[PDB]
Amino acid sequence: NPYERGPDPTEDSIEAIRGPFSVATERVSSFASGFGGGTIYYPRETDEGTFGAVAVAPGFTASQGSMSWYGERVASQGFIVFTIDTNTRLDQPGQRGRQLLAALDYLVERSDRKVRERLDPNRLAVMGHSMGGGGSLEATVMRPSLKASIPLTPWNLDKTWGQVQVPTFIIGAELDTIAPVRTHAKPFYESLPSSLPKAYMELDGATHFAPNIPNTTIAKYVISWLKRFVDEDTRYSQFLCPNPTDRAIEEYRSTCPY
Repeated sequence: NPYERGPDPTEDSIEAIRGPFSVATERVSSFASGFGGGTIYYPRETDEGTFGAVAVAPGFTASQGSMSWYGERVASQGFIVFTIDTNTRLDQPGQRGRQLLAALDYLVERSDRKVRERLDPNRLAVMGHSMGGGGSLEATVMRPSLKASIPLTPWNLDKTWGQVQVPTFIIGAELDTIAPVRTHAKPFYESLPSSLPKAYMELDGATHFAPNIPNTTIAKYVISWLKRFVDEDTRYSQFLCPNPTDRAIEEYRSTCPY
């Protein structure tokens, strides 16, 4: 597999705060007109080849909604990670879908050579929080060529996602009152085709902003999902299938084995 990067993984390596790659950053004032800016995190080491990328959207203007902590922690595992600033307000999940794709298109078409020369533009993913998570779903319908989608405590009034063709990992928060798993995350998950590689992980005792605080249970499976699908890296299948049983997990659902 020519997309494999980094040492063979372990339970410890996917839980690591700091992965095997060193990380540099590129600040972007505006990645698309009207859509605001963000921070690009990327692996510095180039001897293993280029990397896939994930755009990461918030769902609030409040600092509580920041997605910054995903940046170094995921990039250091071998990804270009574009965290989208909270400043620009978006009130619809579809807009978040468009914003996610605009951030990816910046990486592919407009980025500085330090980023462009490290990027495989064929291997892109989306991830987002709240309406940004609804946006992750939206983006996969807008662009079926995406390799992976991770809706975090997602919010969307549209409950049907049977046309999604992108491997999708939904993370829910048991006690969430803003995007309750009963009416958002779980219906979204169950509507995804049984033929799609998909998973649902619910965090025991967690509330809506759980994804905005460093969380090892979130990180280890976000990393594993991106590895398995952005890099086609079956070294990471072991962590995804059969269903994880981490103590922090209230429930896990999947279409394992993939």
